[PDB]
Amino acid sequence: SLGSDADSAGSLIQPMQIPGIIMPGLRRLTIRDLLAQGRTSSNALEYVREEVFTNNADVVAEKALKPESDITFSKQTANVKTIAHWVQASRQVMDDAPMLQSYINNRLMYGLALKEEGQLLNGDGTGDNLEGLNKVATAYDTSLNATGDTRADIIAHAIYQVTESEFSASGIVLNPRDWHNIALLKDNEGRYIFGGPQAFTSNIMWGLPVVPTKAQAAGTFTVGGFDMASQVWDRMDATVEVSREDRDNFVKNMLTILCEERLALAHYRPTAIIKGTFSS
Amino acid sequence: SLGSDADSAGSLIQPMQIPGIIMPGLRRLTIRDLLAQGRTSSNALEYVREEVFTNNADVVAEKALKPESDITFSKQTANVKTIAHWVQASRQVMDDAPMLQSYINNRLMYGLALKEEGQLLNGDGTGDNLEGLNKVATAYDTSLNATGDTRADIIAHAIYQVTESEFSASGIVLNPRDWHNIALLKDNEGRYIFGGPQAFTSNIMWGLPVVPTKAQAAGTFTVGGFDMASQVWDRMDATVEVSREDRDNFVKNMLTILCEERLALAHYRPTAIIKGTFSS
Amino acid sequence: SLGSDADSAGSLIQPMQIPGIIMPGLRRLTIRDLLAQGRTSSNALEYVREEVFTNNADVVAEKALKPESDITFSKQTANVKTIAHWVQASRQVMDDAPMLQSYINNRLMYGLALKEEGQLLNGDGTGDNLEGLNKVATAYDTSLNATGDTRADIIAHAIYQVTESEFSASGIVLNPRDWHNIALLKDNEGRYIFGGPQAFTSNIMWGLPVVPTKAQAAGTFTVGGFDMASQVWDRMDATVEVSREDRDNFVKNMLTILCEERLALAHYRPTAIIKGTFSS
Amino acid sequence: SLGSDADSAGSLIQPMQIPGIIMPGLRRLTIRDLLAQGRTSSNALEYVREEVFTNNADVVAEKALKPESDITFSKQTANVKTIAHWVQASRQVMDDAPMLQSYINNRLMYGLALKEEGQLLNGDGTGDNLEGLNKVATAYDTSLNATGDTRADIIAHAIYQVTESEFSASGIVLNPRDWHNIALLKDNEGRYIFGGPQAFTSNIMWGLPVVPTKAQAAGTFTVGGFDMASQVWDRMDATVEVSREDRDNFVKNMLTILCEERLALAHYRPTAIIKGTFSS
Amino acid sequence: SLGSDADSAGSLIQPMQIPGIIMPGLRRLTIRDLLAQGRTSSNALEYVREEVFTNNADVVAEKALKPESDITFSKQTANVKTIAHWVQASRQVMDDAPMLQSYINNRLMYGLALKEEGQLLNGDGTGDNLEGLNKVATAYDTSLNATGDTRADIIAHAIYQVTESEFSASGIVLNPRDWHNIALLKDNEGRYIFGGPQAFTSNIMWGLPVVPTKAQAAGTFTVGGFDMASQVWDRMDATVEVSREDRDNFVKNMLTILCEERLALAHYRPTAIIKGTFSS
Amino acid sequence: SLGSDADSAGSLIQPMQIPGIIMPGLRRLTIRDLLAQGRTSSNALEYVREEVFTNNADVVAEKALKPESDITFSKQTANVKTIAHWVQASRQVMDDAPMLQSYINNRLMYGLALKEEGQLLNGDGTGDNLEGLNKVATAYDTSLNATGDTRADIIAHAIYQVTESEFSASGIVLNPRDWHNIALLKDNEGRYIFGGPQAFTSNIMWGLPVVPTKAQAAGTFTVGGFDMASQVWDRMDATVEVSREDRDNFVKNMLTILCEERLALAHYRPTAIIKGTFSS
Amino acid sequence: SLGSDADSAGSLIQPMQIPGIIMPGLRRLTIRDLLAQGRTSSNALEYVREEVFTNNADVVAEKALKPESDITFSKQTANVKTIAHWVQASRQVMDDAPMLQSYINNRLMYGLALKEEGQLLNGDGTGDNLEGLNKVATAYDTSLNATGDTRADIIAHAIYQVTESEFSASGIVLNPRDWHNIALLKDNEGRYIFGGPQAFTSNIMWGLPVVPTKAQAAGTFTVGGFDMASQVWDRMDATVEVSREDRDNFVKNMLTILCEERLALAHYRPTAIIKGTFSS
Repeated sequence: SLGSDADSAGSLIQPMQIPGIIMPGLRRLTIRDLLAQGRTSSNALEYVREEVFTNNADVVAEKALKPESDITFSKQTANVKTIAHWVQASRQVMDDAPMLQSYINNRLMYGLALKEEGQLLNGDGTGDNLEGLNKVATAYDTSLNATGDTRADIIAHAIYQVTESEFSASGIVLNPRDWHNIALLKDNEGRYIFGGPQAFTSNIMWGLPVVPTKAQAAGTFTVGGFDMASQVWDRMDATVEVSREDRDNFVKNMLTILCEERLALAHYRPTAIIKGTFSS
Repeated sequence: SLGSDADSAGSLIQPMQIPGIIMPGLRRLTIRDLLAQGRTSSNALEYVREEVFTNNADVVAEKALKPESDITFSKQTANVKTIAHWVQASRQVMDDAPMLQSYINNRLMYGLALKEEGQLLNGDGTGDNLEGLNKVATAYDTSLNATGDTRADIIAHAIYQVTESEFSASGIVLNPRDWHNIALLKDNEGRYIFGGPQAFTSNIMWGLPVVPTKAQAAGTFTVGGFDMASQVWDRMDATVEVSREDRDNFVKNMLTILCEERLALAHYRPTAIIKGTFSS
Repeated sequence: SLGSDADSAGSLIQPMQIPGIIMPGLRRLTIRDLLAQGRTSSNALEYVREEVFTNNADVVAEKALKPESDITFSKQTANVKTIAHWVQASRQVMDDAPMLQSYINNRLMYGLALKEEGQLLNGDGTGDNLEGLNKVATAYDTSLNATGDTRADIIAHAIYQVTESEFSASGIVLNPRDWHNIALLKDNEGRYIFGGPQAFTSNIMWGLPVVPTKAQAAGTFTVGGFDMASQVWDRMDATVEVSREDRDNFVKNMLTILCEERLALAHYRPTAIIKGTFSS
Repeated sequence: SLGSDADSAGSLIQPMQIPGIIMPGLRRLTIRDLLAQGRTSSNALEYVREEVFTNNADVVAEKALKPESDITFSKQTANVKTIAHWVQASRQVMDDAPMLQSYINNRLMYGLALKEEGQLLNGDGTGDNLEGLNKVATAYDTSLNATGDTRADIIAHAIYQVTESEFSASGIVLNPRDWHNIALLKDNEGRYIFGGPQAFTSNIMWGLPVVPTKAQAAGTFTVGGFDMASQVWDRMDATVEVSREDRDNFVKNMLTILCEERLALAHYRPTAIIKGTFSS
Repeated sequence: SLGSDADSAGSLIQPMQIPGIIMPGLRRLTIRDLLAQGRTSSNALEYVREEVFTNNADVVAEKALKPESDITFSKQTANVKTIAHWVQASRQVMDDAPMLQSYINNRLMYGLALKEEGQLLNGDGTGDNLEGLNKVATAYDTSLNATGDTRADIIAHAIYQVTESEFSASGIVLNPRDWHNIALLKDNEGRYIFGGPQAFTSNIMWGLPVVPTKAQAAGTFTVGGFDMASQVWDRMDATVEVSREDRDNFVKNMLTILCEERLALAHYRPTAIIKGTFSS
Repeated sequence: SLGSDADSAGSLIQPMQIPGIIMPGLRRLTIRDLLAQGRTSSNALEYVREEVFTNNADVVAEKALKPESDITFSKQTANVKTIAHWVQASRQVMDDAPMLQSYINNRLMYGLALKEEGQLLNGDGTGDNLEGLNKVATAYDTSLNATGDTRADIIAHAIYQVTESEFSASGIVLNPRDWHNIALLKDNEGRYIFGGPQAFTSNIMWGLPVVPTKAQAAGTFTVGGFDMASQVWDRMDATVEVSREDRDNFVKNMLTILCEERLALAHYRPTAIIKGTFSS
Repeated sequence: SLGSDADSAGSLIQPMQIPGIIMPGLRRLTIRDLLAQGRTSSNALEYVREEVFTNNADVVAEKALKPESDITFSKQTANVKTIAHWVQASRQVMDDAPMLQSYINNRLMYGLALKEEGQLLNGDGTGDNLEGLNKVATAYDTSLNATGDTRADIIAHAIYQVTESEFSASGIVLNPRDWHNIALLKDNEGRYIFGGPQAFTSNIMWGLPVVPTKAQAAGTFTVGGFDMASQVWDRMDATVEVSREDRDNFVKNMLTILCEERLALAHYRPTAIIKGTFSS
């Protein structure tokens, strides 16, 4: 028996080396992928919506006057904004460690997109910040909560609230921590509602997929029909430029690495998104 | 590694653009699909039912006069009512925002059908309105409720009360919220009667399908043999027409978009439908 | 987006009309199907049972006198009865509504077969009534019950009592409502013995099929080896004839629709049928 | 949509009547099929067993007289017996009811076969009777029972006792009642050890088939390696004959119907069968 | 229906008779099939083991002395022993009972193989006895037990101890009685860990198969990597010979039947086998 | 019956021979295959990482001073060490037992790789030892534990702590014993969290695979995204050489078998690995 | 003169032998001969009796309303019984005397016919007995007797009493002794009431036939309209059969000669039959 074991022949086999050094854990991006995408070449977008189906169809006697029914504009603007950050590094460093620039690029790129998510989800609405899902969204109906509901019951309640818009939800966006505490949810007997110790249940709650992003604030939840409520409009892709003469660089032996991007977040159907807060 | 991060290869990929400037949640229609569907070309339907088999068969003494039995009857008329509504729009608005028209169409269409459901289920009966399932239905028998029954037990009792009329139940029409509370029903141990935390149980209770529409008033439940109890008779399919000369219009630079439909709801066997209320 | 809803092109689509108008809940017939069936051309049946094959076969010595045997014991009589009813209808009504006849038939045919079930199960022996399963039945053995048996436990004991006859139980004839309150039977911990809340357990208890007929009195249960214990003898198949001359019909423009049949229920092995009462 | 209801065409369908009048519950014969079967044509069988391989092989000192061994032994005789019974019936009854003839056959037949089971299992062993599994069997070992064993725990111990013989058990012969009460065994949680409410567990305990026969006295159990511990020897298959002239008969307008069979039950290894009592 | 049970035509059918009288339960041989087998034509076997690959490879400073390694050690001898027994029967018996010949063979064969298994497992090591698994085996490590371990927990600890020899375990050899007590192991709630009343769990514990042989002393357990720790060396396959002239045989009309076999049991890696005692 | 006992047909069956004279359980290697591999040809590796992206981007008022950000950096070194051992065997042994050499090689190889794993995981990081996963790793956050968490809960928390780095966990490295004691984890009812007695649960906890290596000291647990947090750099594949003239061999008829290897363990992202202790 | 008396050719003629004994046997009518006779292939008879025919036919003036009439029954059952007896005779005797069997046949039949008459008249109507003429009869009307009138006068009165049934009297059934006396009845002077010895007829009184049977209890008399009011139904004509193997016959050289007959008797009008007692 001549095997690939250590104490056999394994020694004759050389592990394949993977070029270069790798970097901390890279957060997996999401929010963006939940939305509809498309690009533009303008500084802003304009779409138009109707500003109620009154269905009185009913039973009518003979010779009688039948019922009258009815059906029910405003222009909405969505602006493009700019996201970016830059790094200043010495001319020395940069020349002495070649691959350093290559790295700083990949890093600013990511870092940018990271903060990009930030806006798309928790977009303040103040000054320039984008109007993000969580702001636009119609507030959760505290009314639905009932004496003795699990956090899961709420997400459920929320999935419903979306129905009052007349569209179905497409996903649940909880904070990774909250998601965990929900999965390890137990019954009065001490059994796991989602999964006996063997393995964590999948990322599916109430028929919908679950997106656990750190982007989502701890203790805050978002449910909606993303793929049909908002759309991200890219004006300018993420890019990186470098300047030797920026400000007082030439005279300080300094470089400036810049990374920017231009977006626009549109919100067609707000009624299709809901922001809530576990109250415990 | 060649990744999708911005600082890597992400750039090579174009986000997909979602047309439009931000439609609300579109409610899923039902009820109508539970009923038998026919089609007519009259302004009313007439059918005949026995008001009645009076079976007096019994035992008879010798030399005695035997019992007289009888079979019937009454004629029932089902009128064809008309449901519709219209919208008026500026000649200008319509010209300046092209897609606005096709949008208004799809909305009146839906709106119509939405109020249509409204009749079919909770059809008032007043003058011109239709008479709907919930009105025609026979009341739930409070006597079947037993000390300590789960809401589930009730719907069960209900499915039975349909049997007392001698017909098979077809489905259960609960309110989305009520349905939820029923699913998360537990046993004295803490276990889920319908489905452990892994996934919500399917929409099937006591062997019958479960239709959860917001149409069904919160706290109210309807069980019956729909596919055989009532029937919907279509006279004229829902349609959309547009007039630029309608009265004022021409001289006011206005358009009128109209949407109408012609139905008739017939209720053959009311004993086959049941409406009740959970006592909370 | 050119869709199928109202707002779009739905209007162009014509719902298919189901010709005809829809009848109340039709009960599912049984019992009769649990019994052996046969023909006859008499007004009563006479059968013989051992209390007779007198089988004296045995062991015989050499030159010895062999044993004598015989074949026939009790003689039992089962009379043939007559079930029927008629409906008198107008000649005009019958010609003005083509399918009214076809309907009246399936309606009498049914009603007849319905009271037929009635006899077969809860017979009587009184004059013209048939002697049915529940009358012939052997009393349930109260000695089998034990401190703390559930209803189920009883039907179980019952399925056993049928063994003493040395025949296999065939099915369990409970009352629809009892079956229900049996399935929802829980344990000391509160979870459902038959089906949890997922879905109703099938109609199968202790390995045998369960027959729930409203015919079976509430609170009464019948277990037995039906396919072996009794047999239904048909003298005249349920039929329907019509007379335009009956009485003063010819001269009043009336029709008489008659529906009758001639049965006879024989009970060979009563030890094979058990009747009992749930003491709540 | 016309079907087999009483409302549609299920009227044109007349049930098929099963020829002739009925038969009580016919029990399932079993004990026999557990045993080894074979035919003969003799007064009795003789077989030889060791009382005896006397193996004295052992350790031997140097230059000493080695051990003497032997192979045999005793001759065991197993006699053939005769089982039968007859029934006499009047020439009239027989001529008046044509099928009474064939019925008395099927009954004497079954009846014979029934008492056959009787011997095979609980055979007295006295006088002319047969020695049955239960008589020959080695008694259960009370010492195996432990504080708080279930009835199941016992049959388990029983299956082991069969190992002390050095052969594998073949099946478990319990009383229908005892079986039932075992199958419904629960845990301190209220769960069903053999099968949750959905279906009765199959007739298999501790890896062996289970035969529930009324033949087995209530409260008594039999576990053994039937398939090769005992063997049934058939000399004459069950037969039915009829005499018109037996003694009186001709002159008394009588018939004699006889049914006999010839067996022989051999018990090769008794240490292979166990008979015990659930003491509670 | 014309069936082949008792009451119907069953009688026309004659069971087939198996000629001759029959055997006690036959234990199922096992321990042999666990070890590696091989042929030989010697008086004994010799093998060499390290007490050794002394590998000192290491890290070495510059211009420093490399480390010296070596390969080997001890010589181990395994002797070939002889197992057998004979039986003598009369010439007459043997000629008068045909099948006695073959029967006696199969018995001596099995018998031999039985005591063979005996050596393999509990081989004394004394004088002529073989040296078996349980003797060589390294003692269980009492330090692995922990307050409140089930018997199962121990066998687990056991399987691990095998790993401290850097080898995988092959199976678990328990006593049929102990195996039983382990399967019926319960939790603090009263539920069965492997069991659950429906049926006994399979013969698999902690990922390894379980061999339940009576050969294993009650209360003693053996876990190891058999297929790689010891080997059985067959010098002479079990054989049966017969002699008519053996000593004063010819002159006594006697026969002598002999059965012998030649084995050798080698134990390569003892650290791969473990023997323990449940202490309670 | 024709069985395979001794005295039947067992004789026709030839036992399979295990070639050779008596290998112990061969341990399964792992730790290595979890890391990224690549080869080098130097005595050390140098890589550079950010010590820190201090991102201060924020919202800025009109005509107000903007925020200054920075990016770091540190040069990290990783030396390559040497692992090896040797064995010394007699010229005679080696010549008299041909296959001995082959065996010794496969053994040194294995033994080497065994200790190799030892470094990769628990690498002291001290003198000449490698810096192992466990030394580099960031300590488990004791603050995540909550009143009444099971060991399982902890690894769960741990799997989370990896997220704070922004990378996904790759697997869980527990000690074989600890893994066991986790699987047999019970709830407050005594039920098995991972798997009822039927069968052991798969080696998957919280969605991640589980690696049970004896290398991991009992009581210690490691979780991280190995596949890209560290990388193994091979300088010299494990090899085996032989010298006849080493030291004073030639003059002692001795041989020296040497087995060495050259490694280097690089640790890019420590924040992606976590070490902790169960405090029971 | 060739004549047919002894002395001439009378010898040429052989008397015809009456085949069968009814040998003794009086020449008289039988209670049978008086009744109506029929045949049936059944176990019993189901006839109907009239219990009212209101005939208002009359003369009618023209232009005048004519008279209305009306017609109005009871169901009766009459079982078939069996009369028989047998004789055991020597096979030798039966072969040696040929004429002997011929006699025994006729004689056994004659004897049967006597007891037949017995049942037909004094038939108990009880268990196996027939329902005879006397059991049904309406009692004689004492109110018809006149001051001092002969036994004759009474029978005459009875003949009248019949009339009130609407049937004519058919015959008289007296006891032999009684009839003998009634015949020799004289007046106060000596003239015979009947007819002098001149032209004496036979069994004919009051123009009716007379059956003188020892069956008719002394002092009792039966008069009715036999030829129509009641009739005998034969199921099996008197028959003789012989058995050579009857029970222990074959082995004793014996023959068994059986003679049976089976009939039934129905009475359509009791009021047409009258029984009374001579008060003297």
